[PDB]
Amino acid sequence: GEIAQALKEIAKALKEIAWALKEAAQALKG
Amino acid sequence: GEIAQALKEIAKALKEIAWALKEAAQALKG
Amino acid sequence: GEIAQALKEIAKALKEIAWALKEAAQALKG
Amino acid sequence: GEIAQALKEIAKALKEIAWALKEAAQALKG
Amino acid sequence: GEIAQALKEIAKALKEIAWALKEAAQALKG
Amino acid sequence: GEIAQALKEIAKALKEIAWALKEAAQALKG
Amino acid sequence: GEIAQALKEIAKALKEIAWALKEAAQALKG
Amino acid sequence: GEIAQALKEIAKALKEIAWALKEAAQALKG
Repeated sequence: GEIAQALKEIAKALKEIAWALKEAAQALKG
Repeated sequence: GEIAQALKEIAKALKEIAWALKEAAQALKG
Repeated sequence: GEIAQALKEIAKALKEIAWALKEAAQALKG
Repeated sequence: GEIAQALKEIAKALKEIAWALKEAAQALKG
Repeated sequence: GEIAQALKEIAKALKEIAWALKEAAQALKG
Repeated sequence: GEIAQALKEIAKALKEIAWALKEAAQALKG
Repeated sequence: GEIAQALKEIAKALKEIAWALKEAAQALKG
Repeated sequence: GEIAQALKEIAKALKEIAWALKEAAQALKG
């Protein structure tokens, strides 16, 4: 369904936030 | 539908947050 | 509809968070 | 309606988060 | 209604996040 | 009801995020 | 119910974000 | 159900955000 589809797109975007934070953590290690 | 499209707009906005955090990560790199 | 309208206002606010984070990233570059 | 009005209150709160992050960005500027 | 009530409690908690970020911004000014 | 109670649990978790950010603000103060 | 169950899992994940931020605050104290 | 499963995917994504913030906390530790 389209509402479940759209909530799965929200989950994917949250995972992109997680990956960006991981990239931030690597920059702080530097 | 209207509600699924609005949820998809929320996902896109979350992706824009991820891109902004990547810009932050890059700024820390130096 | 008013619920879709309100979810689109949530998306707009999330984009304002993204823009604030971009401004933060520019400050870290400094 | 009650639920749309509550979702609009959530959007306003997210905007307050954006303003707070702008204050953070300004504090980093110096 | 109880669902609108609970969404207004979510808005209040988001405002508490905003206030904490403002306190963070003041600490960075220091 | 079950759903309102779960939304209230989400609000409480967001408040715990606010408290953690206050701890971060205090750590920056020195 | 499964939707209330899933919203309680979202609350638990938000508490894990709070705990991670507390760990961050301890690192800034250092 | 589809919607509960999508909400559970959102919880998992939030947990990935928590793990990324823990990586950030560790990077600050030194």
